Amino acid sequence: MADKVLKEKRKLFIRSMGEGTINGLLDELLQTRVLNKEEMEKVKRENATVMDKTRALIDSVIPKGAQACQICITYICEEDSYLAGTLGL
Amino acid sequence: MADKVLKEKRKLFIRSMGEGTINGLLDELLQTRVLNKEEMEKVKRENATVMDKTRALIDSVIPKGAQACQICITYICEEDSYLAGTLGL
Amino acid sequence: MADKVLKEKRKLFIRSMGEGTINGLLDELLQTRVLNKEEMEKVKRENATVMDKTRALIDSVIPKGAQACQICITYICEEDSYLAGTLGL
Amino acid sequence: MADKVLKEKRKLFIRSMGEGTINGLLDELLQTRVLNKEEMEKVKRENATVMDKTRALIDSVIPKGAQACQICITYICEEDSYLAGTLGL
Amino acid sequence: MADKVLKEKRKLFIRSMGEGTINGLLDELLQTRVLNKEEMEKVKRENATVMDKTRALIDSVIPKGAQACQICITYICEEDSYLAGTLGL
Amino acid sequence: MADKVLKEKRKLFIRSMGEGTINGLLDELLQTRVLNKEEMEKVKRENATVMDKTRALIDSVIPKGAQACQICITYICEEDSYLAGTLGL
Amino acid sequence: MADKVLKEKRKLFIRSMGEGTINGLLDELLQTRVLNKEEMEKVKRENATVMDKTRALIDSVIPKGAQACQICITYICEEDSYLAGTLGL
Amino acid sequence: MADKVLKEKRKLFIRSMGEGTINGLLDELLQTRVLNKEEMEKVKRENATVMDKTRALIDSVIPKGAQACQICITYICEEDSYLAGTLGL
Repeated sequence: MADKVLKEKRKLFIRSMGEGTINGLLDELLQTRVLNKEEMEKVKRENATVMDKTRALIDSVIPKGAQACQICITYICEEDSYLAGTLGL
Repeated sequence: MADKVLKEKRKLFIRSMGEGTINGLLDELLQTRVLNKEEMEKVKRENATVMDKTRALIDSVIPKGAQACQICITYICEEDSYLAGTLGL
Repeated sequence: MADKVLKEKRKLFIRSMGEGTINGLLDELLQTRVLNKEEMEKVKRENATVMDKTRALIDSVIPKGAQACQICITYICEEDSYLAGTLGL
Repeated sequence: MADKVLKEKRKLFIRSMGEGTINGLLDELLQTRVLNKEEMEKVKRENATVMDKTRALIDSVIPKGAQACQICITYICEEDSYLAGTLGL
Repeated sequence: MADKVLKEKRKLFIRSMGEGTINGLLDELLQTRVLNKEEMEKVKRENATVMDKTRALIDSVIPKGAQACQICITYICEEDSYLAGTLGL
Repeated sequence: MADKVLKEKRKLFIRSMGEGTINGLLDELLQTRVLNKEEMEKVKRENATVMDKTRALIDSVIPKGAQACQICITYICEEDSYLAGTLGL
Repeated sequence: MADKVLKEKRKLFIRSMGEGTINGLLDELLQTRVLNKEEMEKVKRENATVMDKTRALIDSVIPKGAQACQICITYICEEDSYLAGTLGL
Repeated sequence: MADKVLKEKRKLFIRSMGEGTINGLLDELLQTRVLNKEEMEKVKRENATVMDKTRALIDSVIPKGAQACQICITYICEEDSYLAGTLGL
């Protein structure tokens, strides 16, 4: 499932992802109702660097299960194909 | 019945619960008068990690009976449907 | 009285109120001497999201009595009429 | 005298006192030499919630006599007029 | 001596000093080796408001003796002459 | 072995370690399954200063054995070569 | 001799010691093997105020002879020269 | 060595260095692998004033040793000769 894949690639995700991808993924997750306004604002406002934002986003998304990680994987593949190829997914 | 269901899923609740869901559930339980101000303050301020907060909340809610557990389950299902699905609710 | 009204609508205030309203209400409460400088600074500086700020402000204002909550209600009605209508004030 | 008044209002004090007022009252009591450094440190660091801090402060101040209670009452009246009014002082 | 003066003006110091003066005084105390790196980091990172920072700094400086308080008084006089005149030193 | 080396360099580690290095080392230890989520969250959330974080991390890593200290030493050497040379690794 | 000096300066040590100095002295004593891990954890976690920590540390160090007290005196003189001068060391 | 020099001139560095020098020195330190991407971004993004940036940079560079401070000193001498002459190095 997608949760194991996302757990296996955590360091690469932290070291590779940028701010525009963070914003787009947050918008997609809010649209799909995986996250609510409070969680999104906690991710955005409580962290200053993009590494901390990625860390918080991954730690928020993984416990939700495989159906929540599949949305992230599909969005990244469809919108960040170069980053998706670098990440091996 | 709701209390037995909440007892059977304690470990999953501890391992899967997030901070935003904790805050929303605390607000809802305060609104329904299941918990008072002092209990919510003890939950929030005496614990540093989200696992400790979830542990304290479950240990404070289960003894209250089945009607408080039903309120908790209903709120989680209506507001955190992905977590509710991964928990088996 | 106003304290019961403000206690009955706590969740709506938490989910509905924005940062500009927080700043204006804090200025009004400081001018009316309901709060002092230390309380305002703890509301502003110890919280990162606006939900936490609203939570702290309500928890600080409710115990002061009905005369302190009436000031908040009047300010919201005269300055945020759309939000006041949504909240039912 | 002030000690009897503070004794008959213990529950209201516990349920209504805030953190900023506690900090200011501790500063005033330290300045007036009613309490020493160790007592204030035990009040601050051995309690996590504001209710516990208020409980400890009242239990430490009442045995000292009427003058120590009068200092607290005067400070609260001069600096927290809304709380003083809702407390019946 | 300087320690008695700093003990007699604790409330005024807490209520009057700002963040820039705190930063300058911390730099001066680190340069004079009155405080070490750990104490300065503990003052800065464990307090959110400037009142808490001033409280921690005064409580850390007073026990060191009169020679440590003289450095603080001299720095404040030479760098914050308006605040020094307000404080009466 | 690596555990003895980590025991006899504890003070240097506490006095020299930085926050970014701790974040990277925590990510590496989570990836290698030396630590789980609860221990990492206790290290990150229960300590406010970098010295306390380093102290907690070292006290959590040493009892695990030589094979975890080896992972820590290897990561530090490959990622913080200047700090590794200063420490004597 | 060091043990007698530390025994006749106990009140000054209790009233003048700070938390950063306590942490540094604990690290030094653990490095020199004067104390083991259990004693350090018992000093740190069973006391809430710095006065209690100082009392526990002094009562743990004095019965171990003159070398253990000399180590503490040397560390304090080398790292806390202002406090050492205040204490007459 | 250079680390002692940077410890001695910390206040002058904080009060004398501008933003262009910060940017150039950060680029040089990233090129020489004294700092990594996370530390550089943490210095840049979590501080608003140039004094805070200089403070963070010095506190991050000093613990790395003398070979990391010599790089900074050499870069400042080669690129900011007027500032280097003012700093006396």
